[PDB]
Amino acid sequence: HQPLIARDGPHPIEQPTHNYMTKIIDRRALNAAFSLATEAIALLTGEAL
Amino acid sequence: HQPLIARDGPHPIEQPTHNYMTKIIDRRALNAAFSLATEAIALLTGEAL
Repeated sequence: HQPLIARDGPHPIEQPTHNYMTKIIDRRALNAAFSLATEAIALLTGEAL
Repeated sequence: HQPLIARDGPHPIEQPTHNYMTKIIDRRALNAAFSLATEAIALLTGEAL
């Protein structure tokens, strides 16, 4: 919204205004890795015990 | 009003003076708009209830 002040003519008579806005959500993401080895898989399983 | 001092010669003898003043009141005017809409008349009236 906007407030006003009153004046004398011959200014044209100014009106009360309004302003309306919408904003769009912008979207981002993250990344990370974890990598294992070949033999570290089997040691959790049991295939190399 | 004006106060005085007394003098000697050859300065001339001064008199008490007076002043009277009138001042015309300046005058202005203000303006501010309001404007409604077409539908909002029928909402406040009862024609769209």
